[PDB]
Amino acid sequence: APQQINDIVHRTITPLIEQQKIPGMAVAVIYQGKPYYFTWGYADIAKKQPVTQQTLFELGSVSKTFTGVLGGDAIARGEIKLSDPTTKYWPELTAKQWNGITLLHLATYTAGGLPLQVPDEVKSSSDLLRFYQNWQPAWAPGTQRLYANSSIGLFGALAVKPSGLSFEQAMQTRVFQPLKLNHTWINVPPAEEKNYAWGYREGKAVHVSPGALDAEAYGVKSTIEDMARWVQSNLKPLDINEKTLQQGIQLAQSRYWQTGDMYQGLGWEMLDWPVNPDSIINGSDNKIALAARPVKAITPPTPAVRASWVHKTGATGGFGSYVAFIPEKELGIVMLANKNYPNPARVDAAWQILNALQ
Ligand SMILES: O=C(O)c1sccc1S(=O)(=O)NC1CC1
Ligand SMILES: O=C(O)c1sccc1S(=O)(=O)NC1CC1
Ligand SMILES: O=C(O)c1sccc1S(=O)(=O)NC1CC1
Ligand SMILES: O=C(O)c1sccc1S(=O)(=O)NC1CC1
Ligand SMILES: O=C(O)c1sccc1S(=O)(=O)NC1CC1
Repeated sequence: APQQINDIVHRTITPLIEQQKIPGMAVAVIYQGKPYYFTWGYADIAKKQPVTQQTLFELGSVSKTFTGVLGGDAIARGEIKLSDPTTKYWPELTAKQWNGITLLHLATYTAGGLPLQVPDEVKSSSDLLRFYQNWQPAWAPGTQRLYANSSIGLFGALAVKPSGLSFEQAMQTRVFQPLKLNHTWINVPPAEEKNYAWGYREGKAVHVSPGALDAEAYGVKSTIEDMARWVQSNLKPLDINEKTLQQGIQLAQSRYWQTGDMYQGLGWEMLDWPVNPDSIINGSDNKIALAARPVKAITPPTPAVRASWVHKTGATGGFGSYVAFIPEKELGIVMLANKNYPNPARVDAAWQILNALQ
């Protein structure tokens, strides 16, 4: 590998792993469009299994980037429109507070205060209906952003309804398969169990628990190789042969709302490049990332901007992941760890690496 990449990655990640007591980690750097891979530590401490380029990690909320792109693909197919009222796809949703809440609002967390999680009590389809029918918004639609699995999770479920496919079938056949992400899963199959890392939370081995809208909001597992390929595909969508998927990638990086220096895409979030590193690092802290923030509508949305820092953090109980890229520089990074360690540490390391290579 190029020594500059070797050196910047090792000198950044080694101390991170030590300081954060991360059991296992995989990193990919995409540099002038080519991936370079690095691994450390253990996928399974008890069984002494090392992290490899084939190890599966829980992506947590990085999954939202796949949901956003799948939704974009459905727009490009003419199956849905972001301007469609939510009720068009869920006619049983008759409660008056849904008037004016569109698929755009669901996808971008701007519906007016849908909650961070779907309640664990929701264990059926009728339960889910009751939950959304009874939810009372704090704010008018399109006025404030509040990061929420119940928001983008419902968007994902509704976006695939016209296709007739389950969310998992749609994702597999329309996103994973065309991009040759052959080791990326919503449900880990028995064939891949030997590669599925344990997550570690307070030293205990854990995997993500089932929940309503899990697939749509936080449910994807993938390897460092497939995630490198996901980054390549989002860096350079015009190289994708399937037209609707190329278009879906473009739509997911369009800029729909602004708060501070950040622009909200579908799943992806973006800042102008060059970025103030303090903006992305401090901004990634959940104390900020999960706050209720007033948004400026971008009317109409700005198509995907090349000179952007495009990124997404994600976690589950036992895993912590980060992906960032800069289309203008053909540069990107994926960091997958089997411990949920603080977001700002991820973004600081990612910026130190990409800044050195830019
Ligand atoms: O992370 C921790 O708190 C702890 S505490 C005990 C084990 C672990 S761990 O195995 O998950 N961490 C890795 C460095 C050894
Ligand atoms: O610009 C606006 O009108 C609005 S209105 C609500 C948010 C914003 S903003 O965050 O993009 N601008 C803030 C930093 C000054
Ligand atoms: O990108 C957008 O937001 C939009 S929204 C309408 C068209 C476009 S685009 O043509 O510039 N690029 C992708 C959709 C086909
Ligand atoms: O993924 C994330 O970063 C975030 S940030 C806020 C919620 C979530 S999540 O619910 O999907 N995962 C939780 C266990 C850490
Ligand atoms: O199981 C996990 O790791 C995840 S990942 C996202 C939520 C959960 S959960 O089931 O604990 N729900 C709690 C965080 C609010």
